[PDB]
Amino acid sequence: RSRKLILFIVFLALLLDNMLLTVVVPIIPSYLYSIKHEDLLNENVQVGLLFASKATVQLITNPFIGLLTNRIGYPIPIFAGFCIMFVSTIMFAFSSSYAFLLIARSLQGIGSSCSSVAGMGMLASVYTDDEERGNVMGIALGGLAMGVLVGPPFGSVLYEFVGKTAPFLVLAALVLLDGAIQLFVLQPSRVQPESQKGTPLTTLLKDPYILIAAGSICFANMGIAMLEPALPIWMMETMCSRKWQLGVAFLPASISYLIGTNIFGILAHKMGRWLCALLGMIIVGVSILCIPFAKNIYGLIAPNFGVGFAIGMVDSSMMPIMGYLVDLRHVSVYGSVCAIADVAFCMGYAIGPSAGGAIAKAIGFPWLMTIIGIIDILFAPLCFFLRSP
Ligand SMILES: COC(=O)[C@H]1[C@H]2C[C@@H]3c4[nH]c5cc(OC)ccc5c4CCN3C[C@H]2C[C@@H](OC(=O)c2cc(OC)c(OC)c(OC)c2)[C@@H]1OC
Repeated sequence: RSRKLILFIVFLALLLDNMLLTVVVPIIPSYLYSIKHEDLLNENVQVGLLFASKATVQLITNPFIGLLTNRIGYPIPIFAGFCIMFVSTIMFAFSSSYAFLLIARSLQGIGSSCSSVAGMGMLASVYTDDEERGNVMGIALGGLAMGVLVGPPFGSVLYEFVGKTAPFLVLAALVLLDGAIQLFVLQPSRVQPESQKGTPLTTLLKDPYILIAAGSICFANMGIAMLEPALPIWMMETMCSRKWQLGVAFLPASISYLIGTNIFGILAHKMGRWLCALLGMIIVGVSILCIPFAKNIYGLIAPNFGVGFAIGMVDSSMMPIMGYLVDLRHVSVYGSVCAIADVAFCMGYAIGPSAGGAIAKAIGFPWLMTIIGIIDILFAPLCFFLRSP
């Protein structure tokens, strides 16, 4: 009856959430191109809306699930989001209709948000010690980040080796194992009238100082959000990739993310968070500019590594400064940093792929990548105001 067990269930829950969020990336455009082979960019823009559907649904849903966890209890909605995730797995596996894909992703968003809120809530509640709670949240988020490293090569290899249905089924089997673990971990379900601070996050979002860092993360991951759906079609077109290099194309970004965060989480505190974020944004800009420069799959290993490393740079700079500013000049509560980070990520993935597809409909991929480079460069100086809050 170890608490580390519940840590394991929540860890694998959000890890599986990201893994399923990510393995869907290099396969759906293949579906759409294959179906349409037997309105050329309408499929691309509807892919962009498909990717943005989860972000929009989660953004709308998060207050509702927060209130629901406040009112009815902690154990019920995690299992509800579990069942939702299982339905999403089955719809990705067996269903092949585009509208079915939109419904599956939109449904998936609710369960993903519900897990990402309520599991963190239990992880904080059971872990009474504040420092212990903080470091366990850190390791849970580290697994959350490592899930998107696991995802893409797994999905691409199982897409090419077996077919269109095998890897979603493997993810579904992982879902069932997770649910068995969750059910066996906790036999009873309690109402859990946990007490929480009444100060909301709308005041935190209203502050420009937090908003600058939130926007920094927003565009920093809007780069990768816009990078997600365009690359597969960009490799089917004028690139003649052999239908499997998608996973090995996205892998360097993830591995660079993990190595950069792991090697700068101890250094950004020493050297300075504001200039660290400044350099991170500059590196995002230059790598994003250089992604069009590559003309072969071998070439893309460098700029993807750069953008992943720089996104890790920005995250390592900006994750602790949220809590620092919140403790300095706002309500001293835990979990609001996670809430503001989540709303920033949802914002970015809401307008990332949608605007990416909208631009790609009439403007080519090179100008898209360059222009988001200009937004990155232009946003870089605004981080200087964060040096002395
Ligand atoms: C898409 O999936 C995501 O959206 C997550 C990742 C996004 C993003 C990403 N996508 C990729 C897709 C690729 O091929 C398609 C290749 C590389 C990447 C990378 C590298 C960079 N990155 C990692 C991922 C980062 C995740 O978020 C957090 O790890 C996080 C961390 C925190 O502290 C560290 C938080 O605060 C305590 C927090 O609040 C909830 C969230 C993020 O949200 C869940």
